[PDB]
Amino acid sequence: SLSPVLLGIVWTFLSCGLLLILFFLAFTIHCRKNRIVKMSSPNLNIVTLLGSCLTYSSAYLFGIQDVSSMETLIQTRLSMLCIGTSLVFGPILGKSWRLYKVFTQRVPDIIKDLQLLGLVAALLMADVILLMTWVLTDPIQCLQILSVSMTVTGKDVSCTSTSTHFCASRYSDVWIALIWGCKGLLLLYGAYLAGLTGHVSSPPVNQSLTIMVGVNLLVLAAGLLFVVTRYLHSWPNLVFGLTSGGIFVCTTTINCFIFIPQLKQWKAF
Amino acid sequence: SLSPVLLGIVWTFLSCGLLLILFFLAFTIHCRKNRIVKMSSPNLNIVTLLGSCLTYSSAYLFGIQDVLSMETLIQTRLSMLCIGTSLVFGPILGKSWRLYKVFTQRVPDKRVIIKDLQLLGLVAALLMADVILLMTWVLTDPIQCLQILSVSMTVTGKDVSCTSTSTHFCASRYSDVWIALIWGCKGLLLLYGAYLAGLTGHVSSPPVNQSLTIMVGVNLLVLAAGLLFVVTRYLHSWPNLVFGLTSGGIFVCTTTINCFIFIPQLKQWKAFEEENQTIRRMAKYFSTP
Ligand SMILES: CCCCCC/C=C/CCCCCCCC(=O)OC[C@H](COP(=O)([O-])OCC[N+](C)(C)C)OC(=O)CCCCCCCCCCCCCCCCC
Ligand SMILES: CCCCCC/C=C/CCCCCCCC(=O)OC[C@H](COP(=O)([O-])OCC[N+](C)(C)C)OC(=O)CCCCCCCCCCCCCCCCC
Repeated sequence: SLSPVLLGIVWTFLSCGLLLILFFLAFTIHCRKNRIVKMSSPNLNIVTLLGSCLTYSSAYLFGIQDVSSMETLIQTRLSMLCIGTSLVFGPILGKSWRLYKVFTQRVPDIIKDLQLLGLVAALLMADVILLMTWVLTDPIQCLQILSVSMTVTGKDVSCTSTSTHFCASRYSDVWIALIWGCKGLLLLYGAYLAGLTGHVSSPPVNQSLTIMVGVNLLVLAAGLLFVVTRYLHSWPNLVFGLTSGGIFVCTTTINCFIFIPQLKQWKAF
Repeated sequence: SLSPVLLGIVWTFLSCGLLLILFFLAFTIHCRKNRIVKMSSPNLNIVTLLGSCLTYSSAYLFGIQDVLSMETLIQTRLSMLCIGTSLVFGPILGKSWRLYKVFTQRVPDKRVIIKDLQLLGLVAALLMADVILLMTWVLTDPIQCLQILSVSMTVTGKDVSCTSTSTHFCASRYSDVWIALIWGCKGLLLLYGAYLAGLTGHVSSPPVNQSLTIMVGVNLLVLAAGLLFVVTRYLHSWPNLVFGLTSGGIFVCTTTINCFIFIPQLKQWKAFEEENQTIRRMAKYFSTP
């Protein structure tokens, strides 16, 4: 039910994004000893690229329908998106935290990359258990619902026969609210760390505009995509295109604000 | 309908909170010319307290059941919740923005003139966004109280079952659109508030600096909003639980915000009242990172 032209346009855009991701990964894995790239924690950024490619793969996985294994498909793509945005937004807050600590606590007077990776791993483990409880307690079982409903609002009586087919959990709002809440608290502390590391250093090493535009875009994208997924599900081309577009714009935007200053500073050196 | 003991304890707690708010209002009006209250923004504290009493009245109206036009009662409780939240979280952000501009514009001459009328204008713009969103919600898709009886014959992967579900809910037809809109606008506002709390993290003493109150309030706001949305959506067979949880969440959030705003002012009011020999008595209030 998906038009081939829309599918091709989306796949080409996501392939261009993935090629840019691979180019960034090669740049940050080759120029490790360069002063500019080493100043911006090159070993942490590999986690960001892995999260970015995971999100792009999930955006691809939104592009297939029509298989009784749709449930596994939706669970894999949603869990992949969750783990991907977790891995994207981990190291940015970690770098901001380390920059704040070396700016503040060094004045009265050192954090290694392993400590920030441990914080990132704890955050991923939280995401893993929060997804495991969802996939174990109530699955995303697809059911064919046929029902007749009588509408009596107190002034008129009418009857409606609805045959609605959808794929959703028994209590989907609990899981979306809890994942929303955990990610929102994370983005709130990220905005706090962005404020703390405000006008502290150069944008190649100071991640303040990057995290702010990423948090704002993540909030607006999540709201818009949840709205267009819940209500206008009878517009499958629109839902697929908007979901893939939101994921592509977000992932590319954060990755570009992370790595464009690095390449700009490397061009002059 | 609702249990009388829970209604009594909720009303008692909200009355105690409202009397606390009126006491803070009396202190702000009385000692407005005290040096540390003047170094805070008492006029903006008036707006914060007005939002606080609006959301306390919202929590009061959450208990009004089996009386009405209940569809209008839902509108008039949620609208005043949203307006009160705007009026509470506006002036704090304005004060933090003034602190950031005062302490990070260290240029000779060119002194910053940010009068209180500018910040009341910013709060008015935020409230204008609030009222246009609420007007669109009440005009396009109003909440209607509808009772529907229905039967559903669902089929699973291998089994067929039939359920006769009859329910009565009073909710919008496009409810999640309005929830996403208003929670999203509030979310952008509170994320910019977290940014301002970060920027002004070590800018002054806790009487003037509002980093901790912004961070605590924003975390409690997200937690309360998520929990109350879930328990309102999925627990209609437990009216006492949802009423108590909503009232307690509103009371806890508003009381912690107002206590965080006003308790250090009351603590440090004495130290800048009688002697006031030099401005060296307020040296931590001129601090910087
Ligand atoms: C770093 C760049 C990444 C940014 C990308 C952010 C965009 C996310 C949009 C994708 C999610 C939309 C999918 C809608 C749910 C769905 O598929 O339906 C199945 C169902 C919801 O069904 P439903 O409600 O959509 O339709 C049924 C309607 N009915 C009335 C019948 C119930 O989902 C669930 O079962 C619950 C599981 C939750 C999955 C976790 C969400 C993943 C989101 C990834 C972003 C994480 C961080 C953002 C959090 C907030 C940030 C502040
Ligand atoms: C400064 C401290 C303030 C603390 C207050 C924070 C707590 C807020 C709890 C709000 C409780 C909502 C009550 C739901 C009533 C209801 O059922 O209406 C029916 C509908 C939804 O119905 P329903 O889903 O709840 O039940 C019917 C179930 N059924 C499946 C059949 C639909 O709600 C709406 O339509 C609301 C439209 C939007 C109005 C916005 C309300 C204002 C919210 C508070 C101000 C914003 C502050 C929070 C933002 C923070 C962001 C993280």
